[PDB]
Amino acid sequence: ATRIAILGAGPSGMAQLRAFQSAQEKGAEIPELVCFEKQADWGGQWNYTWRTGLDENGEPVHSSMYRYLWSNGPKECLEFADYTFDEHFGKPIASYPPREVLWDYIKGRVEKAGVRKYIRFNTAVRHVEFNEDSQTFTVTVQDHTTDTIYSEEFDYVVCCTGHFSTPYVPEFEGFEKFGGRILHAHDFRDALEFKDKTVLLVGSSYSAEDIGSQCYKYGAKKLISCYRTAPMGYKWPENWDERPNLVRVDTENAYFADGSSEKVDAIILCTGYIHHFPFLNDDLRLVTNNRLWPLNLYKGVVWEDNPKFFYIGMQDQWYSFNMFDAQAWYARDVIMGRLPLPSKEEMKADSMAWREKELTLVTAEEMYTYQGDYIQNLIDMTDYPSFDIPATNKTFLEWKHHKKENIMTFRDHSYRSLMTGTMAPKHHTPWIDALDDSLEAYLSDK
Amino acid sequence: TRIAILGAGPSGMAQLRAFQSAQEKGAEIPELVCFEKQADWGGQWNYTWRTGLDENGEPVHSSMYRYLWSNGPKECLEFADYTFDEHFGKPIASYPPREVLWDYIKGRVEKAGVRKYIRFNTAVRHVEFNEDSQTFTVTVQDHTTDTIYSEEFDYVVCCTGHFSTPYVPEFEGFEKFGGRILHAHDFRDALEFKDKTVLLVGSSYSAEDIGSQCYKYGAKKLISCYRTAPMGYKWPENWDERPNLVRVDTENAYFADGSSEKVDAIILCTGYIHHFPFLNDDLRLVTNNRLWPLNLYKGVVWEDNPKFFYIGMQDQWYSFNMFDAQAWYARDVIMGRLPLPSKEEMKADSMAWREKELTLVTAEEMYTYQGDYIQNLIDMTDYPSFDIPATNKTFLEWKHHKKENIMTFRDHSYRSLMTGTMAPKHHTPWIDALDDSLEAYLSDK
Ligand SMILES: Cc1cc2nc3c(=O)[nH]c(=O)nc-3n(C[C@H](O)[C@H](O)[C@H](O)COP(=O)(O)OP(=O)(O)OC[C@H]3O[C@@H](n4cnc5c(N)ncnc54)[C@H](O)[C@@H]3O)c2cc1C
Repeated sequence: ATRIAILGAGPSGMAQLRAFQSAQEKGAEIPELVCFEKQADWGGQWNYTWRTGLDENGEPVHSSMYRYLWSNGPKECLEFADYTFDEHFGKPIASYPPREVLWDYIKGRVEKAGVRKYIRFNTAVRHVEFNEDSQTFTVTVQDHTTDTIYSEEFDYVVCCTGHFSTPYVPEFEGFEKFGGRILHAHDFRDALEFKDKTVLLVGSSYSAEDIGSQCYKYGAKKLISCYRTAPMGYKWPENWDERPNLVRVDTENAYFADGSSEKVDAIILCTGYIHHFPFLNDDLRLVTNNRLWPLNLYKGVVWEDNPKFFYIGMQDQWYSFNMFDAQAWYARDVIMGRLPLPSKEEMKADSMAWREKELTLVTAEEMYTYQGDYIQNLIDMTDYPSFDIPATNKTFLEWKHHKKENIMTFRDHSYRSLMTGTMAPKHHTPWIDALDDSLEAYLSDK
Repeated sequence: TRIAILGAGPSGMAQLRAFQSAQEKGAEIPELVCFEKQADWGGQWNYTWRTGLDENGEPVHSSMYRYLWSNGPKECLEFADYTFDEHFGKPIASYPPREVLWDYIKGRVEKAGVRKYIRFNTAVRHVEFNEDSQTFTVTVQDHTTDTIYSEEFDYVVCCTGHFSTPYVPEFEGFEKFGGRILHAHDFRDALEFKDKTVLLVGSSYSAEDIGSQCYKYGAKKLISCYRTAPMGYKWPENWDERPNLVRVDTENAYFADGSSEKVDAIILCTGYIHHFPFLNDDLRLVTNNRLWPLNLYKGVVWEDNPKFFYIGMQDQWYSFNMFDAQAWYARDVIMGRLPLPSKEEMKADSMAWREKELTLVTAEEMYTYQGDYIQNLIDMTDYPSFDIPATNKTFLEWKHHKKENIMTFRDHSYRSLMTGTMAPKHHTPWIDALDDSLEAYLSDK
């Protein structure tokens, strides 16, 4: 029988399992599946941990997610086309659910799919090697439950290990002398730790504004955002200052290209992440900056130097969960022989055409629309439930407008589901006052 | 032949120095390549502000923190081939700060001229033994070029340490605790805990000292809980000893006796695991931290593959002089100077050492054991013999001074066992010596 290795059981790994299960449910014969996951449970980023740095087994802590994290875009923009919010929750819910609520949702799909049986948890992928003599992959893993290292043979490999977990952490002059905490966004966990404190937020990557917003919400004395890029455009609260790039620090103070100086209690480097695959040699290893179109990926999924190796979710993310679905459905159909691949030259030429287009994008609206077009291209090739992508783009547009109107209240807005048409109700508590982040409090009418 | 040395900490440096000394005496030495993931040598001694993952996404290696001073008497770590009198040109106190000790460590290794063998910013990804060619393939990631390459080697000496990958147990309610939870490995600056109540869990390597640093730099209260036997130390007024932790909530810690207390931060001083992600089970050492790990002939030679070597993998009562003794021995085995017995005979010898290890109860017995182990290694090579029995006695003096007063043991002086020099009293008592710089230590203050 054909054997598939799925690396990671986050949203992308779960999507790959769901894809194969969906084909089987429709009556098709699917290959044997093995999914490796270093954590004790599925959900990837969405599986919260108090741990930072290295985990219970000495593996790098994967999740970058923090307490009180809520959906950053409308839930309506990440809804599964094959498993709606209506089906899972049985009632309408607001448009920006807390982490635990969205975790419950993504788990619900694969729980009902019955795919947990394919996953080996607490198992870290150590190496993937392609054997030219057999046309198969040797995947070496460390099972931390047995404390054993073993390897198995696989015909295809799908890498779903994410790219928002290995931090890019630049040093600034004086960091060794600084008296307060220095952490990366990746280590940020509890905004309460910074109550009545002055927090310096360095950079403009994914979590810069939200981490600042959490610190604000949970009672930080002052926030300072310093970054090299163009103004974020947002009207910050009274106790929140903006600065140009940080230059140096001392024992207590930060110094900027401004010439200005200020006392800071903690520094949070919101400087992003690197694509990091220590289990892969250079023949298979994706090397790219975070962007909408990394090269060497045919249809953004197929590794062009070895078309039996696949990557899911390695692009920067406006769309997320239903993008991973589109990708997983495509990867499944290629593996199952339903979508034969063109030549290596033909693959590269297609990938370059998408790259050329990527380089022309100049607005946020053009960016998510480009990703929408990419997803539309993927779903047209498979049996993934068709959904309204132009209407999803307009929801993103509305979300963008809401952030412009007020950066602290954008999460209080409601949107129409594009799968069911369900109009999300107003939440029972404004975001700024909703200090309890639990699933229980969110789903309760109070 | 070609040798791969994994890591350029004290152990990797010891292995390099072993070969260079053999060459200095007129012998023909194998080709040496040392792989080190950090930007410079020193291992633990290369302090960093960084925690968790480094600039390249590799686990941060050093566990060392600001204000760290020598653990025991410097006289007990003093190099058998390079004295403190040689390096500093003057007598200094018995417990030098990290920077001062590092100056001393780097002084010997710079003199040896072994830096040329080391490839820095380079992380070892995999080591695999090839049965067909009887050689090792070492796969490596050069972070300067961001390229992964492999090279062939005849022998491999693993010096990657065992105090860097933390054992981090979970307690009930950790998910909801409102304060910082960190491992000793993540501890950097005691000033972060000024005016705060700190809970220290466990009794591993840095438990006592981390609490002492927090105390010295202005922590409000300190609470210690552990599973091992109490030492009966005379802790300060704001230092509290409790039964072991069972539970936490949003801001309180709950203990076995039923008592509770508000805590601002929790530091898990719970030790480390032997973790070698670059090795498969054929070469991979599996052991708890102890004086005699199994499968290591003379504590060094991997018994399932005698061409693989481990340095410094034992628990460290002795440190630098042990790595030297081990490195000199590994060198002599690699060079064919010392023939190895059979696998069956190697394992029998290891069992005898293990059975002896299991009889040990007191600190004195454990020092003597490790001292005996080191003497055995030195007897087989040309490494200069040193006064082990008197070193044991100096260790026990230190232990006696810790029992007299845990906060002032660093103010005591001890006699050098290499030169006979009695260490002078430091110009500033430990509790008042807030500056940890080399400049402030060596000058008149
Ligand atoms: C702080 C933060 C907030 C975010 N907020 C949102 C949001 O609000 N809305 C949204 O749509 N998206 C958000 N995202 C984007 C996020 O990337 C996606 O939502 C989603 O989690 C991506 O899923 P994934 O499976 O591709 O990767 P991940 O979720 O990161 O999952 C990867 C999985 O692979 C496993 N793995 C990695 N290496 C190994 C190994 N060597 N061996 C075994 N297993 C391994 C990991 O344990 C993990 O389970 C956020 C991301 C971050 C970092």
